[PDB]
Amino acid sequence: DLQGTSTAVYVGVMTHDYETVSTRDLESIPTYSATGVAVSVASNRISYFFDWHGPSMTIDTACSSSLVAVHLAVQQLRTGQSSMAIAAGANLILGPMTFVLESKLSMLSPSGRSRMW
Amino acid sequence: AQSMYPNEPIVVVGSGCRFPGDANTPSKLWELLQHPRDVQSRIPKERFDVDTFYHPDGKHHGRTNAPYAYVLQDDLGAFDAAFFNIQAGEAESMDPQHRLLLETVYEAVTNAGMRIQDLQGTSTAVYVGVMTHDYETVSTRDLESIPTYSATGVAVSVASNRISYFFDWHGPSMTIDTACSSSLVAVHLAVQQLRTGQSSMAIAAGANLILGPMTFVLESKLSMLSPSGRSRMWDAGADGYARGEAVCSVVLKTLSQALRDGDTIECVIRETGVNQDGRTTGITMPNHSAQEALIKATYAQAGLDITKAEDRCQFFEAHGTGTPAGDPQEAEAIATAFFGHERAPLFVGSAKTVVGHTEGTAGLAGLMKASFAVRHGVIPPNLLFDKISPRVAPFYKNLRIPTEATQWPALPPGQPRRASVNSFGFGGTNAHAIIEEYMEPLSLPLVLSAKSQRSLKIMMEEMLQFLQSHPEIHLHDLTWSLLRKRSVLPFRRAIVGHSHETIRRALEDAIEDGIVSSDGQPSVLGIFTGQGAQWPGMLKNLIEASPYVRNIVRELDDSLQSLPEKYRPSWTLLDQFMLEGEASNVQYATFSQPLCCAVQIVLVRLLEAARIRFTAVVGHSSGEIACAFAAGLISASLAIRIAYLRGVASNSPDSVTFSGDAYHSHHMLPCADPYMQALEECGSVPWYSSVDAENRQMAARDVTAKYWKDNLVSPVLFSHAVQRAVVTHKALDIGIEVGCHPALKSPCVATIKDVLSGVDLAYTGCLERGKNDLDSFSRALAYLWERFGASSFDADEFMRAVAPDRPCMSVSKLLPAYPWDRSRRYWVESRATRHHLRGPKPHLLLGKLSEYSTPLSFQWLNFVRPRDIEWLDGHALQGQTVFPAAGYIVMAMEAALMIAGTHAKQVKLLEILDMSIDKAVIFDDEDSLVELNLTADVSRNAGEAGSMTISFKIDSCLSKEGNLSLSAKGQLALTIEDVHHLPPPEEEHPHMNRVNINAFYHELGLMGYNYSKDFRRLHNMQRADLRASGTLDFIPLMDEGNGCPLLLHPASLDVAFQTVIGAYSSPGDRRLRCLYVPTHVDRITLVPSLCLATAESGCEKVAFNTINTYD
Amino acid sequence: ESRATRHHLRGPKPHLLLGKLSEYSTPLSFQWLNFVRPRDIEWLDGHALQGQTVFPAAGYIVMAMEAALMIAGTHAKQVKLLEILDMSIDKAVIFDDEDSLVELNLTADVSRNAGEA
Repeated sequence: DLQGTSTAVYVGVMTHDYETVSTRDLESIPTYSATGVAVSVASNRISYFFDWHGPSMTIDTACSSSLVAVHLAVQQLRTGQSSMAIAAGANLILGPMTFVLESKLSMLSPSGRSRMW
Repeated sequence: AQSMYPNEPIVVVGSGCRFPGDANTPSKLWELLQHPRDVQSRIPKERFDVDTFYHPDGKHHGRTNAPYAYVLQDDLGAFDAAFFNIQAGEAESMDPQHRLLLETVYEAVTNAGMRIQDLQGTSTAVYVGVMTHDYETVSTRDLESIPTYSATGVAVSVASNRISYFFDWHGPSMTIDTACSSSLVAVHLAVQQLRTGQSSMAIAAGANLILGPMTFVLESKLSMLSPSGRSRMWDAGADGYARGEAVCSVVLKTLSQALRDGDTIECVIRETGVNQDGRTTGITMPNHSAQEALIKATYAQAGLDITKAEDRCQFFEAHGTGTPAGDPQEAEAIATAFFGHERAPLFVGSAKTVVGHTEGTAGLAGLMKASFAVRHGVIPPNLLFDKISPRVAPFYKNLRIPTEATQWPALPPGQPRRASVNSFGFGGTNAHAIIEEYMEPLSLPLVLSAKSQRSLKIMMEEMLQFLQSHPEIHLHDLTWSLLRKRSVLPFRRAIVGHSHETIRRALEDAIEDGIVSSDGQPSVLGIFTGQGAQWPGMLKNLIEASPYVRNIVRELDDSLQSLPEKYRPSWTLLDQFMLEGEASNVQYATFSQPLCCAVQIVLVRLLEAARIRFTAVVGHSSGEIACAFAAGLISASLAIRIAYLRGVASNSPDSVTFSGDAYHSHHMLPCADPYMQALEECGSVPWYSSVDAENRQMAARDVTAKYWKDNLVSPVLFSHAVQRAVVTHKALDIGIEVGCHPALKSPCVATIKDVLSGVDLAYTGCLERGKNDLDSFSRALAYLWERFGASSFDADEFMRAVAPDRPCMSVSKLLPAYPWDRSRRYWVESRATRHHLRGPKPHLLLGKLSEYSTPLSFQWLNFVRPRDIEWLDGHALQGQTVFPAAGYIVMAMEAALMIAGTHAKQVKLLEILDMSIDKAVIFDDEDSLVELNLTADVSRNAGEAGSMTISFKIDSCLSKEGNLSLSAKGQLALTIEDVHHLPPPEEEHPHMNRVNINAFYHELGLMGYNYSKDFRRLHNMQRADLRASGTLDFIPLMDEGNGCPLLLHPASLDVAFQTVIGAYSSPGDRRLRCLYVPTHVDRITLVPSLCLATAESGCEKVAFNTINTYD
Repeated sequence: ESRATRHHLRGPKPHLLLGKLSEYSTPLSFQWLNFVRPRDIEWLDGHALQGQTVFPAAGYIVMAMEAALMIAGTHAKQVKLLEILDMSIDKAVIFDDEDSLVELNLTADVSRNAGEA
């Protein structure tokens, strides 16, 4: 039903740990690494698999990335150019690059939990 | 109008560009685009030595086939961190993409004619399109040495978040990533945001920088990059795209918003549709049907009919990456959208041919190309287009690729030039934008500012050079743009000059001086010069130059005519003394009084026209009358009339001037009676009288003729009036001596300091002693601005009142961009990371030397697969392709060579000792990758003794899931020099049975040795008495990346090893009943000079002797 | 999981005075990578020469002995005796400030693995 339609995609990812992990050693990089780890492909490949023709943004506004993608999907749907919009987000802990980067600023919680307020 | 479209059209008010080929500004970018040059160049070593990663085979492991890119000539490490209040650590942490984005956004804001303060705290939006985060993978490749602020400096989202943070903006800050289309998709999002009205302004920016080979290797793995190094759009040479560096910032606003804000429009983004390719034949493969639908929907949403030529665009900035398959799809999509429903052709020009494929900002690069083309009405050419691609010819019937700066085609009247921008990112996210040109149906001080005094001096120098280059530009427009349409910064300096020559000389004087001010304050203290301070020829320049001053002079003439016939006319000094060149002396009361009064009236009227809020303190005589006018309750005509009629002091606590044998004495005591009597029949701002002390400082009793009489009879309490005004308004910002300055500067400022103990307020005089009136007024405005920013006065209103004809055009586009300090280079070249980006050539059989390799310890890292090493398929054992045991020896000898080169030594002799092959390397398939790590520690660097002992170990791992294991080890004893060694070969054995080489290799294959092609290479051999001798091919091997020959082709050394087997086993005798592989060598000794000489001389066919000692 | 990348993500504990063992380290060849700064090593401020904080010459010996321990553990061997021979300190390490990072790379090639002997 959605195959070939104008369904939109808006993916919010802050971390690309795989792209820095799989590509840390330039050797052994697989042939399709560019499209497999490129951030934009996060949404472009979703649309490609589902044959969708709506906008495919891989948003990155840090922690808000996914909600910003939700906002963009809302705008697209209100425009009426997309009968459907996938507001998605993704964050995975595949390498310590992000962990070291954030702990350098003490952003991460040493206790290991987000003790709200 | 052009704003009547179904969706409000977005307009590019400004742009900031850092494009390759010195295109560090929109003007240079346009000049390059319409006059393209071979911008592309070999990747600079400062970025990364691509020769360390180059290899003809794009699919080669850890290599890139594209050693060229359209790289920026700017040193991206340089950055004006002080400008953005960024610490050195954070600046080093910052991704150069983010830094250049900040610089380009500020450049566009300047070009848009918008001040940081004006946009500070507003809801301006940001949408940044970046595809590559090379810095984040480069600065973070070595987790050690990572700076503290690395997370926020390299995080992609910060690309936009930091722009907004620096500019204090509150609009959405998206760092889009749709691959090549990222920036154009960001433009679309900005368009949507602006159409929602939630953001008065939106920065649609993009950034792609070549800081590391990660992206290059990734893309070359798919052959996406162009090995030729250029994006040959729709050309038969289409073999990919050439990566380009670019950081583009485009300021976007609603057309109505821009017009009401009066920003210099570049082009109108009528509509920006975004679509994505479906399940195409591959993720990278674009879909022509999807792009055609995108174009059709974009045109429909703009109220434009695709079929109709009037609505259809004349130019189409295409993705045009030179991809072998993407370009035909794009051409088909364009042709079907604009044609196929059936005659001049439609022009299609891809910006990626000139500035290269800038990836994330490729969309914005094309957008800038289309914008400049539509604005200047010139279709820029495409540098790389020699012959139409055969796959593109079928869809090229109705399309033309311009190779020259072709002029825009014919247009219907009233139809703006229309161009299209298209950008396809791998994955298929296609962004299409429709752009249209906007139809467009006394000198202010030249103010310059910077965040650093050095930057301000560079600003002055660049402005002087620009003026020398652009003397034609109107001075009023330039000054107004620098005042209202330009940001104000803590370091300030304002120049004074009537005309371009005067402004240039004043710029030179300011540059010589170096005096610059440092770091909502419009209030001023109106100080009025009294009688006796007048200078010859006051207002002559203002009257002769400013028509507004001429109208004020007409008002003064009317006031003169208003005098009763008893005294009318007090001879018109306005036409008798206020003349340039003559400037006759004026001290007589009849002329000195009205002259000074008119001077002060004109000055205060001009200041009010500049929207300067006043707190008025009266002087004496003409000063008193002019101040009474400044209160806003007395008409100017009445004040000048009173001054004309009268024509016929405690300055400070420590300075007084009591006149006499004059005014305020018995001399004028009776003379003021007729003056008061005639004044009775002859005629909102805080105002403080000095004739009376705080009692008649009122808004109703100042009009009484008695007060006017007392003006000339009472001792003026100017000090007391100043005290009252300053103490009452403790928040006073500055005081201006309105009139013939200097008359009260020292006493008035001393009074201000005394009243406000130890507090010195700004002082200014708008008409200097015997100086040009224009220069004096401009200097007063300069003081006001340098002290209190743009809030000091409103230049727009001043130009509205002064010289209404030719309203100032915002020429900030033409003004030079802010000169960034660039004194310090902010980068994170971790020495391991630097040795990764930089380093030695990727030596064959060894790969790239490890980042953590010393001159004493080395570890060459390689992932050998047989197909990459063309000759490695020959050495096959039991069918499996086995890395030759001689391969380890060749690798060790090459490691010895590289070690000697590191120490600058040259190896006269190369010995190996106690070598061992612990584990043979087995290649499952020609594409299988086996890691080889040749560690080498020089245990004894004795170049003083002419020797070098090196312990080497070739570690191997047959699979990524396996552990690293030893494959070979041993020692290398090198006899070296600071820049006959071997025994002569034994006399050939007398009797030797000829060996049938083909039969010999057949027998070996029967035993298990599947030697093939280059590894056979045994011209002849003859064996006897356990010995063998003959001729073997010393085939040369050279690494193209390293550009030098190797000591040994492992094929030749493995053939030499096969000589031992031949001596042991004759062909067809089956003595070699089991497959023997080398497992230990007591000593291999090679003379590198002779081997290199044989390899280069072409006499590869060499002789050999071997003794099968143990059998 | 490129074996170098795997040894980066995985691997031995980050031994003090040595850092993390290099991704390309064999049971026969080792290269411990570290970026020593005095404040991270609480005790390193003590050894100051001419005012400058200098990495102790005994620090290199301790690092070498710990490298020997890790090598023996890699081969599962336990060191009954630990000898150093012909050691040399070619260049002293000078720390400009307690936050200054100085890279230390302890390469170690076991020239003779004679556990049989």
